[PDB]
Amino acid sequence: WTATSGSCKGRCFELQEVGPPDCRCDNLCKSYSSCCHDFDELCLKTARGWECTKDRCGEVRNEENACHCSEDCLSRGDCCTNYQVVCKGESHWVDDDCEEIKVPECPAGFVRPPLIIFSVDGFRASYMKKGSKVMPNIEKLRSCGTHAPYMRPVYPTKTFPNLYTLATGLYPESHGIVGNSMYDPVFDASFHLRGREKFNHRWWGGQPLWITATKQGVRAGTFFWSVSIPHERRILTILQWLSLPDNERPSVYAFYSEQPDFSGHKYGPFGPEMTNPLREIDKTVGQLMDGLKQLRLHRCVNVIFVGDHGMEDVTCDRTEFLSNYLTNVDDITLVPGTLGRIRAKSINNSKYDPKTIIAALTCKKPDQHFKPYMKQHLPKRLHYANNRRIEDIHLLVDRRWHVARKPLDVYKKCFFQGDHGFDNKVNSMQTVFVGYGPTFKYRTKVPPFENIELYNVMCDLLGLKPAPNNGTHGSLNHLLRTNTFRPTMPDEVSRPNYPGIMYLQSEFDLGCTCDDKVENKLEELNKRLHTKGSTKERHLLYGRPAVLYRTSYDILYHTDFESGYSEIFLMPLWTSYTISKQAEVSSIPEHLTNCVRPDVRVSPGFSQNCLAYKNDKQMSYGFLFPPYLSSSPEAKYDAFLVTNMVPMYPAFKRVWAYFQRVLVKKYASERNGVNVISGPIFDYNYDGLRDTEDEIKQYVEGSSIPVPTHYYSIITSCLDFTQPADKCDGPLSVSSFILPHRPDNDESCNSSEDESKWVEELMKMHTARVRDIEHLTGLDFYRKTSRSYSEILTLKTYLHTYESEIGG
Ligand SMILES: *[C@@H]1O[C@H](CO)[C@@H](O[C@@H]2O[C@H](CO)[C@@H](O[C@@H]3O[C@H](CO[C@H]4O[C@H](CO)[C@@H](O)[C@H](O[C@H]5O[C@H](CO)[C@@H](O)[C@H](O)[C@@H]5O[C@H]5O[C@H](CO)[C@@H](O)[C@H](O)[C@@H]5O)[C@@H]4O)[C@@H](O)[C@H](O[C@H]4O[C@H](CO)[C@@H](O)[C@H](O)[C@@H]4O[C@H]4O[C@H](CO)[C@@H](O)[C@H](O)[C@@H]4O)[C@@H]3O)[C@H](O)[C@H]2NC(C)=O)[C@H](O)[C@H]1NC(C)=O
Ligand SMILES: O=C(OCc1ccc(OC(F)(F)F)cc1)N1C[C@@H]2CN(C(=O)c3ccc4[nH]nnc4c3)C[C@H]2C1
Ligand SMILES: [Ca+2]
Ligand SMILES: [Ca+2]
Ligand SMILES: [Cl-]
Ligand SMILES: [Cl-]
Ligand SMILES: [Cl-]
Ligand SMILES: [Cl-]
Ligand code: NA
Ligand SMILES: [Zn+2]
Repeated sequence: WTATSGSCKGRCFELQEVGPPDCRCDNLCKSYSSCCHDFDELCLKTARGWECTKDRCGEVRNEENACHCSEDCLSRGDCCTNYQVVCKGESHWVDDDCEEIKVPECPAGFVRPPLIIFSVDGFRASYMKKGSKVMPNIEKLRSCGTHAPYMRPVYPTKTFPNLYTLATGLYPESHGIVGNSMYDPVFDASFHLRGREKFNHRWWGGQPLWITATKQGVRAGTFFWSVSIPHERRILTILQWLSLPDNERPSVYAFYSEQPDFSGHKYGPFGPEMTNPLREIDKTVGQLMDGLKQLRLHRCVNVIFVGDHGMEDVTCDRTEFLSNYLTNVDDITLVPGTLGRIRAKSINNSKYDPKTIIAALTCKKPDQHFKPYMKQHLPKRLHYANNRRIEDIHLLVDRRWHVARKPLDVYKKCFFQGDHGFDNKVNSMQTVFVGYGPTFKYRTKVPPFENIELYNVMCDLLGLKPAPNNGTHGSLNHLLRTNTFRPTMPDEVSRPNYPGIMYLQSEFDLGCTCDDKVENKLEELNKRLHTKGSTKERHLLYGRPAVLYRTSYDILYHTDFESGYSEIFLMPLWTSYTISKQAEVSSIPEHLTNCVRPDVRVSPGFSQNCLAYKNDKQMSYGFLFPPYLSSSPEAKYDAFLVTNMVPMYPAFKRVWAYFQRVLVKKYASERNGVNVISGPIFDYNYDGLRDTEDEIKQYVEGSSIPVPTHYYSIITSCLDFTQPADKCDGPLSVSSFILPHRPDNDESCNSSEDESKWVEELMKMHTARVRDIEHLTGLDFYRKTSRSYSEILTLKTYLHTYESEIGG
């Protein structure tokens, strides 16, 4: 209950929220039904519209006007945005040439360039090119400022998860907003779009920019705008705030447009009805820049024009129903649409079983338009698992489709022609980023980047220290003229041992055999050199990875590869090797098929054993450096050392063998040599972070050999591929993956076919950033290159997406 008897008289859009129940006059009062009786009358004036006309010039101030064209309006800070154009013969901002903004040109008493975030809902990246004829103001921001061809949103590509990721720098799994609709089983509470539950603070985790700014003494305008406040009034309110006295005036502001998303849902992303909403957005940008120009702020403010996600063509006919798959359809709750999330309808149902729900949903129809996953098996690049609000069973829905529980849900709850929410690597879900202002670069294009990185830069723009977040601070320094953040590489925590030969063959009792007893300081001085690091510069191109946690490990050198071998996990953390364009693929000789060899540098006590693998009927083993790529028959024996072996399910060995035997050489051919770093990942609590030894849930039977949940590889070459990967003088090019180590290939519906028809598609789906691997392994890569550290941070956040080029 609000006592709405006070007045908004001189308090319209006041910046401090007054507490219940004195009545409110802010942009949130509508939402709370708490506005004073006279809010509409005083604060939402509309009389005469939004533009000055010639006859209004010099007019006597009438306070009933929505905005003013009288003489004192500039200093009251409430002229119509077109005032100086119509009444003082100025030009519109968009008609002015652009002129580099080398330094902030701010009125006296500004302590820093203000930041205005202009966010547009559903603005698909390709609208920048496709609607460019109708968006002159936006086009000028983009061509004169700093722009990316697109900005990658987070998954799911829904509105609240992405705006709040923009505000926090966090994955939805960490900030808590994991969908537009949620159930938190600890609170036993549901979050919905329609309602009041959603303002409750416990939903909203992390620290959004307005809080970061406030705690560090920088004032913020309101980030939230009520749907019914027109855009023109939002712009006028921001401009009026920008006229407040120094001590009251915020330094950071946000504007939010419901368009073009709102029309895109009804008409599809390129519906003919979409031109008008894009024109209208542009006219709004124009009104903002004209207003800044009248305030002498158009070369002072940094403006970010940013979207939350794109829009895809989706219609009612393209809906999959779970009632076509499950016999038990009424025992589940589905969160439906462009993603699916499934849990039991009642926790009292002891007959509920996820494994049979998943099996019933797996590769059941030839053309099935969704794929089920337990959340821990989703591609690690989605970072969508570590939150009790995310249901264990997830459905990744194909672009252009929906999932629903039953047909009745769709026709008794087409309505719509656009939607979003799909996998955040999908081209239609990509959105926009333009930065313009003194602090951004002039006429500069930057490569695509992810929206989790912006928070850090918004902090940089405002002189704020960012709260702990998922951006990689420094990876976007190339967008900025000044205020760059110059990080130092993290310090290596554990230093390696460099073991020499210390054990005899007969000290090992590993149950391993190898056909290797047929074997001149010619090729004997030579093999000692190799074991001491002599080819190390060929195979370790960017320095050894640093270990950022406390552990005990050994560096092992070989002719064809180098590894960091963990005495704690009994297998390498990393194995590094270079394959030139000219390298040749060989087969394992018949006599060597089952050969495993003890490594006389590493104690039996810190070695795996073949017995454990014999006894474990589920688990087999693979090798990290592949025997097929050995440089010579003699070198091949090194690839069978017990210290290069790793546990692998037979089903996964099909995937790994095709990668090692076919794809590595294929990449070396295409990229002019590659350097590969591969290793194991252990993430049994699915938090995207390396597991300690006591988190490991599965061991090779009867042994202490931990089973990885994933295997990674990072494949680096020269960005200028006329130079070979081992002699590259400039920027690097990388692609990486984090493959899940699963005992079946159920994820791949074509898996009974030859690996040539399905393994590469699987790998593409599990593409990753090098930074993702760093979190998961506690390693830091690329420590010794000839590149700037910021450029290396950018390379580590790179995601190879495999989508075709954005456009047509
Ligand atoms: C992306 O970036 C983010 C941000 O940097 C990374 O997330 C951080 O990861 C850290 C490691 O997981 C984690 O640190 C922990 O902090 C605990 C205190 O946490 C509270 O305080 C902070 C600070 O204000 C706050 O941010 C937290 O907010 C979380 O929880 C609230 C309420 O649920 C949410 O509103 C909010 O959205 C956020 O949720 C997310 O994080 C939590 C984990 O905290 C998840 O459970 C959620 O699903 C969601 O993902 C908190 O309010 C601190 O208590 C922890 O210390 C324990 O563990 C260590 C183990 O060594 C030990 O030393 C301690 O003694 C303690 O152990 C005891 O508790 C154990 C577990 O209960 C118990 O088993 C033991 O026996 C012990 O008794 C820990 O240090 C940090 O909170 C999050 N921060 C955020 C914002 O998410 C994220 O990792 C990055 N992602 C990637 C891939 O890089
Ligand atoms: O006023 C707002 O914006 C604050 C802001 C700005 C920049 C921000 O970014 C940053 F912090 F970085 F500046 C953060 C918050 N908002 C955002 C909210 C969206 N919404 C929906 O009902 C909704 C909308 C579109 C959908 N499509 N499909 N389902 C949908 C559901 C209410 C709106 C009010
Ligand atoms: Ca076995
Ligand atoms: Ca983990
Ligand atoms: Cl959702
Ligand atoms: Cl299989
Ligand atoms: Cl550990
Ligand atoms: Cl596109
Ligand atoms: Na399969
Ligand atoms: Zn939408």
